[PDB]
Amino acid sequence: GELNVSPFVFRENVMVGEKVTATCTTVTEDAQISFKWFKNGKQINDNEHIKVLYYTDFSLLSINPVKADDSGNYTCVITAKEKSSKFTATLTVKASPEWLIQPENVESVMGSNISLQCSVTGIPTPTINWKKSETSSGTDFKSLSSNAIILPGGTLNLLRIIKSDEGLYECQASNGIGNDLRKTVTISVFIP
Amino acid sequence: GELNVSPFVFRENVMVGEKVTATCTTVTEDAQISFKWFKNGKQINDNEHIKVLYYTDFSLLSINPVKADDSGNYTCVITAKEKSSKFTATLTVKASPEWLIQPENVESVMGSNISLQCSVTGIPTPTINWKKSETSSGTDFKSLSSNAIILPGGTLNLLRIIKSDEGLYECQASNGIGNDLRKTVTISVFIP
Ligand SMILES: *[C@@H]1O[C@H](CO[C@H]2O[C@@H](C)[C@@H](O)[C@@H](O)[C@@H]2O)[C@@H](O[C@@H]2O[C@H](CO)[C@@H](O[C@@H]3O[C@H](CO)[C@@H](O)[C@H](O)[C@@H]3O)[C@H](O)[C@H]2NC(C)=O)[C@H](O[C@H]2O[C@@H](C)[C@@H](O)[C@@H](O)[C@@H]2O)[C@H]1NC(C)=O
Ligand SMILES: *[C@@H]1O[C@H](CO[C@H]2O[C@@H](C)[C@@H](O)[C@@H](O)[C@@H]2O)[C@@H](O[C@@H]2O[C@H](CO)[C@@H](O[C@@H]3O[C@H](CO)[C@@H](O)[C@H](O)[C@@H]3O)[C@H](O)[C@H]2NC(C)=O)[C@H](O[C@H]2O[C@@H](C)[C@@H](O)[C@@H](O)[C@@H]2O)[C@H]1NC(C)=O
Ligand SMILES: *[C@@H]1O[C@H](CO[C@H]2O[C@@H](C)[C@@H](O)[C@@H](O)[C@@H]2O)[C@@H](O[C@@H]2O[C@H](CO)[C@@H](O[C@@H]3O[C@H](CO)[C@@H](O)[C@H](O)[C@@H]3O)[C@H](O)[C@H]2NC(C)=O)[C@H](O[C@H]2O[C@@H](C)[C@@H](O)[C@@H](O)[C@@H]2O)[C@H]1NC(C)=O
Ligand SMILES: *[C@@H]1O[C@H](CO[C@H]2O[C@@H](C)[C@@H](O)[C@@H](O)[C@@H]2O)[C@@H](O[C@@H]2O[C@H](CO)[C@@H](O[C@@H]3O[C@H](CO)[C@@H](O)[C@H](O)[C@@H]3O)[C@H](O)[C@H]2NC(C)=O)[C@H](O[C@H]2O[C@@H](C)[C@@H](O)[C@@H](O)[C@@H]2O)[C@H]1NC(C)=O
Repeated sequence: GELNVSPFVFRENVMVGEKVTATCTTVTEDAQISFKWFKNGKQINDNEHIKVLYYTDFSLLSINPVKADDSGNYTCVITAKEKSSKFTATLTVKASPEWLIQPENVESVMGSNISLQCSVTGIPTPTINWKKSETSSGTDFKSLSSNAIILPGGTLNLLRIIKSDEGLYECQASNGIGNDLRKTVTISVFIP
Repeated sequence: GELNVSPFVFRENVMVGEKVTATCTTVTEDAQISFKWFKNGKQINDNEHIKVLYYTDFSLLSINPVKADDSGNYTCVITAKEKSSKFTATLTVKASPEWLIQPENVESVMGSNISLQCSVTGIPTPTINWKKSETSSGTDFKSLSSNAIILPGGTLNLLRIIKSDEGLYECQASNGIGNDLRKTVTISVFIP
């Protein structure tokens, strides 16, 4: 003779552009209930790419297409004539890397410090690592370790460049979601 | 440009008499789909305490009230004009112990072998253990370990009974679900 909201869960790997549903019902049939949905304690109302379907014994929350904004806790509250119960589940929208500043081919003078921007956006925030050809056919790629500093935002700083610093450089962006972003650029060094 | 059934799960602790739902939808909106539900590869059809609700972008399976028979794998199949996809989740209905043969007060002759039946039903199948008062006020209870054999089905066999075997005996039935079943009986031994 009690009232319990049946637990609901969102699927693990939800990504932007996909569809997300959530179903709220009671554990034992009561047939005298009403529903209300909330995001972070604030009530959700049926419009705006978020649609709430009300039925006799269940309610459906629908988010389509989902954006990164839709992350948060979603709560259903059931009211049956004397008592109200709730259940809350957390939705985390993920996204594969997207380009923000692509790297570029550069031609700079010997002895100069240069920066190569490779910044992306995604959830979780992607990791950027840089590799160099060290062979101009450009099939082999190796990691970088003296005058090469990768700044935390994915920018490669090459200090006091010389002819050996020429070659093909590739930055890789990955957060374990979707496909990785990759882009190769050539660095030329010249005497002024 | 593919078709994936969004995963669905049943709640952990489903018990007989409760209600069970399942929602089938696509990962990405397609709007050109149809639904069919199956239990153990055999199609479910809307009647008989199992009702299937069909809508434009989702379908709902409803089992209310659920019985132990309803355990099994439940599969939703979505068809969109060229391709069909599926998802399967396993439902296991549980139940607290219910009495099948309660123990009884017995009065038997010295030197006889007697059996005390304490058999229950439940899912998972419950464990039965026996305890003796060893004090007729009947507040303290202890386990049993020479002429006391508990047979695997919860029956307590007391061999060659004597006056010391008199007292209050209690069998306990538990499977970790709901409430345990308990029942105390008195054993009298007499000379013929
Ligand atoms: C989504 O929900 C999680 C946990 O789910 C529970 O939410 C809490 C508040 C209870 O209502 C439970 O019944 C729900 O199941 C939240 O994470 C919790 O946030 C609480 C903040 O109110 C934390 O409690 C605080 O803890 C400190 C330190 O002990 C204490 O001094 C405070 O008084 C206060 O009680 C709690 O520890 C959090 N637990 C976990 C597992 O995270 C989410 O809110 C929070 O999310 C975390 C990751 C941070 O970003 C917080 O800044 C944020 O408030 C909640 N999210 C939203 C959007 O509501
Ligand atoms: C090329 O890069 C080097 C070092 O790396 C720098 O990277 C640039 C892009 C900036 O992000 C800097 O903030 C990094 O440090 C520069 O040489 C460094 O210059 C710093 C000061 O301008 C030095 O810091 C000093 O170090 C002393 C001794 O260790 C310390 O006590 C002080 O706190 C002081 O801050 C730093 O040590 C230098 N690098 C190394 C490896 O020692 C280049 O610029 C500068 O070169 C220095 C030595 C001076 O002559 C400056 O006038 C000159 O601008 C930078 N640009 C070039 C080479 O054109
Ligand atoms: C409910 O589903 C589980 C597992 O879920 C999967 O079902 C299998 C068959 C695949 O379709 C997957 O894609 C689903 O996710 C079943 O458990 C499996 O049963 C299979 C029987 O066909 C087992 O495969 C067999 O394995 C032997 C030994 O390696 C092999 O030689 C055979 O050729 C055959 O491939 C498989 O190993 C099982 N896996 C697990 C994790 O249990 C359920 O069916 C089975 O349930 C088990 C507990 C036993 O009772 C079996 O007798 C029973 O068939 C399935 N239940 C129902 C009612 O369909
Ligand atoms: C009271 O219980 C004892 C032993 O426990 C029995 O429990 C009853 C309820 C039944 O489930 C039996 O199957 C259990 O064994 C009985 O005495 C046992 O009798 C068995 C044969 O009837 C003996 O098995 C034998 O043992 C020898 C030597 O070890 C072995 O080589 C053989 O294979 C042979 O099968 C068993 O050993 C006895 N118990 C003990 C502890 O040794 C009581 O009944 C019987 O008492 C025996 C000794 C004979 O006199 C039978 O004619 C008599 O019916 C049983 N009922 C009473 C005491 O009234």
